[PDB]
Amino acid sequence: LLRPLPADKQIETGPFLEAVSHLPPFFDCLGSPVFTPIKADISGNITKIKAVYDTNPTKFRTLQNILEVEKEMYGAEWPKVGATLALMWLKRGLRFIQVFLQSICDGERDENHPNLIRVNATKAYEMALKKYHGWIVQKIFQAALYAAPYKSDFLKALSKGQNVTEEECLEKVRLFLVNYTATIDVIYEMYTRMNAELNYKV
Repeated sequence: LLRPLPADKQIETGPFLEAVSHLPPFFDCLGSPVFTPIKADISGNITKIKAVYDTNPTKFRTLQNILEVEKEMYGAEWPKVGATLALMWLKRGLRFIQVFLQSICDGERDENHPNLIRVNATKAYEMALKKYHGWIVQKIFQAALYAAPYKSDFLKALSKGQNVTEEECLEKVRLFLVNYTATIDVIYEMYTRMNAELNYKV
């Protein structure tokens, strides 16, 4: 579980990185090397932010501090720089996971293929990432789509710490999603507020 959102909405950088660093392992249980480009990217961005944070944990105590400090540091180059840029991309990967898990938890599915998760992944992709990807990168994500595991296999990979029903697994995901969604929401709101959001395509 992520930390509760402080009432002032200031996300502590350390505990944030700690929490999100638990996410990339879940990719390794999707049953294909076709997810390693996606995992490497999310892990890559967590590593970049931690790197900046570790240089001055006090100065970078909160995510907002990162943006404020780097803006001061890099001037006109900001926000296309440093941990700000890493977190701009990270939040999109985190949002993908959020939408994807929420979609599954909400019972959204293709009635023709109730044991696939392609509709959930496509939805998450369209909502979180697609607008920032050119066709080269989109092909990489479509490959991940057709390699996506069966829903039953995925939910076993989330649980199967053993003796947990699929409904109980979904209950635990629903709980995780509460603070996770709020955190991601606040990060997006901050990027917009601070004019840190860039819309270039990769």
